[PDB]
Amino acid sequence: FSELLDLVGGLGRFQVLQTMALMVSIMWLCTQSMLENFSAAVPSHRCWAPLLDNSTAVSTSLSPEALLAISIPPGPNQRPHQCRRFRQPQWQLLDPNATATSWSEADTEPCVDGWVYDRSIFTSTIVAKWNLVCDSHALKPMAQSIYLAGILVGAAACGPASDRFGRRLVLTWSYLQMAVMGTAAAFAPAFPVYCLFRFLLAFAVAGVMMNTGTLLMEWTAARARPLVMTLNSLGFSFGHGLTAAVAYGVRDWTLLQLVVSVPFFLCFLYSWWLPESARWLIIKGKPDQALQELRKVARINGHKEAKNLTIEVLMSSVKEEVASAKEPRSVLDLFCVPGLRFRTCISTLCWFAFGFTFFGLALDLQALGSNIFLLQMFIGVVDIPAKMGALLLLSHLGRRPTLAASLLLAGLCILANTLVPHEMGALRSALAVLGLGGVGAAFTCITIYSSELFPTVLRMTAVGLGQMAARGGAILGPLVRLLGVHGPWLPLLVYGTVPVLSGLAALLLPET
Ligand SMILES: O=c1[nH]c(=O)c2[nH]c(=O)[nH]c2[nH]1
Repeated sequence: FSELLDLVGGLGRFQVLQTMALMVSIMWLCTQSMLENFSAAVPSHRCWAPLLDNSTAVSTSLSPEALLAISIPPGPNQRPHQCRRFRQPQWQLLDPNATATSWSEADTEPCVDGWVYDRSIFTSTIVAKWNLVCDSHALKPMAQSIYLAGILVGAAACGPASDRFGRRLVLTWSYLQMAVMGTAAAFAPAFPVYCLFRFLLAFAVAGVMMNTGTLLMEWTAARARPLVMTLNSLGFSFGHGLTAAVAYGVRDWTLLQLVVSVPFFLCFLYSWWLPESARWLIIKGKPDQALQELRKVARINGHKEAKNLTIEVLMSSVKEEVASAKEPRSVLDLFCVPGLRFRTCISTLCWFAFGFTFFGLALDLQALGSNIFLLQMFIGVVDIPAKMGALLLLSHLGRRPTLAASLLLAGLCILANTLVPHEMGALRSALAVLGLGGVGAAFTCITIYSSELFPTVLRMTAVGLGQMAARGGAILGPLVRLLGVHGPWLPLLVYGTVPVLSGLAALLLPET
């Protein structure tokens, strides 16, 4: 096919504009995923109580700090209890001499009158709106898990739709669906509907993710394909900083979710403008339109060959592939052929390690550091140079030497969080971010690597399987964090255990 791109211009204006346009959409799409750190942030909270919150209460010289000890028992974390209150005011507890036995456990009651939340950092969050705390606390990681399962099912549905209707035609409606479903999620009346809308949003997120990359590859000459895919990957790195900026600017979740969703109505329009994938139209029985798309791109690049491209030349120049790639085949065919079976096994373990380790740690930054906005931004700041170095190593050594080394180093950095002492907070945050950056370098490496390992028709299906495995690990992520009832030691050890072994296994994969 590349002989035709050589007539159309393999790296001209059109590829520049296409890369820019898709990079922007990928940035906003990344904000859509990372938003959970800010839309669903858990403000500190306590039970409503008369002496603290009754506006009709008789005034006294007692400070709020004293009334709080009079009204809320001490929690096991040595802070005011977040799920209990005193049945009757403990005036006796005002003195410092009071024993722990002064108030009986039977004097405590749950938040009968509801919770009160800290408004200082965020004006509103879903946790504050639907009381996803105490007995309901599990619902937040359930929301994240449902979002990731939505991505998984969307990856399952994208491939067939992409091949049946075209790359750009699926991408366009994925943009529209993201816009509409995010706008609706911003206004959901109750938690079940919010989860429903987030799920239907992730369903389209998956299609955008896959189609943008596939359509970048299918229009770019091979000599610069890795560079373009690296830029498409850096879209997410910049999306991290964009998320930090918007979350700093918009402290209300109902407004933040709307703001990060509206841009996709604009992305819709430019998705309409773009051309459908020429190779797809050529192989899928529509050269008559592939010629029109080709000469559209030629006009944009300014080539004279618009006078040369003709249907007979088009049919002649792709004879080999048109004569052989006539068969659609099921997903399980990736596992039926002996060679593709092993390629898929190793690539799937690599994708699983990426998705597991990254999405386990990237969505709970409130535990990793004292400033969630800055810590969110630092993920992009560290991911940029990691992915550029990944590109350089992938070019000057190869795909195989880069993948294994990146995963091993990221695994080591992840594990180090369990060996540095708890009190050295800054170093722990630094190492966590470094591990995330190494996993990002492995993400870029494998994205390029596994797109080469599979044939023309099934490339999209192979990448979809990669997405599904990575999001299986991602779904296990929040549940691995629900395992945190035994303390943070277990989740971090779990996250660190996988990537090192996945890297050691990666070395068996053939170079491409
Ligand atoms: O390197 C990545 N960083 C991300 O923040 C992100 N988000 C996502 O869905 N895929 C990726 N990949």
